[PDB]
Amino acid sequence: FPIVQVVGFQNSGKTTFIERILEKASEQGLNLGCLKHHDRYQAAGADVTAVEGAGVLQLTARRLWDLTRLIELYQFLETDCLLIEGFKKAPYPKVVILSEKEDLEALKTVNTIAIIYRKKEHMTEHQGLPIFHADDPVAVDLVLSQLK
Amino acid sequence: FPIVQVVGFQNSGKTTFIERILEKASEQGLNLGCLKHHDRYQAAGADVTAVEGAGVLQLTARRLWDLTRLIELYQFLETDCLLIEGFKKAPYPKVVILSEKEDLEALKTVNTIAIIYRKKEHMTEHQGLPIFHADDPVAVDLVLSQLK
Repeated sequence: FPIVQVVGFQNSGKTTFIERILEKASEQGLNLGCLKHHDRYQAAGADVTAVEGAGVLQLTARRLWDLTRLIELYQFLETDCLLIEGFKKAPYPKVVILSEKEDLEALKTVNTIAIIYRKKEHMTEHQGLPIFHADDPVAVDLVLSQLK
Repeated sequence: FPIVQVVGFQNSGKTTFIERILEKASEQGLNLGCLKHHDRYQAAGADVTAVEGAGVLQLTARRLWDLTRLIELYQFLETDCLLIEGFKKAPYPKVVILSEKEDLEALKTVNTIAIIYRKKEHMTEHQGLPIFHADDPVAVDLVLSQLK
């Protein structure tokens, strides 16, 4: 169940990056979920509430939640794969967006498969992975290839 | 996996009825779901998208959906039971809210366990089930007893 993550400080360009990937996955019939780490019936005390109509479900669910369980949820709704925007602490392969060379320090994490540096004044060769500009299409294509 | 439904025309008082039931289920530690029959990542083409944070998941999922499958979803998120507002065509026990005696005709369905008539000028003895006023607490308590 392939998983790629996108991690980065606020305002790095994560949503735009993710949008490009998702647009390109539709066109390829790739079946790909998306997960972002961040009222009456809900207010009267229900934990799990939803609306469904014309093939679209809108669900709010108070648990219990950690990443493993969110992934099982995605398996259960029968997606092929999963793009996650955040949970840097997770062990899944991940693309790191840097707004500045010194972002990489505080973004402490494993399984980093690429870096996107937003400024090209300071994209120092970093050992052991490839480096793109933010707008390079190869970087979106690198993500899809890992998603299959 | 106990299930009760609430069915009725628009403006019968269904939400209010449901609210009373849900409020009373919180106080009893009853673990009860709620289901009502009726954007960037979603727009770029993803079918299954979500946000999670501080133990609350907000999920939008384009399928495929019918009632059986929505129920399995509820089993999977580990609720004890389920209140549904609508799907009159389903076979689950159901409470019918009438705004007028002639509502019952067009509300064609099975497994009706109670009727709430909103007007008391015309609540004719109807064979084979009990009859309440809209504000009667026994009617909310009747639903909870079937939910367990």
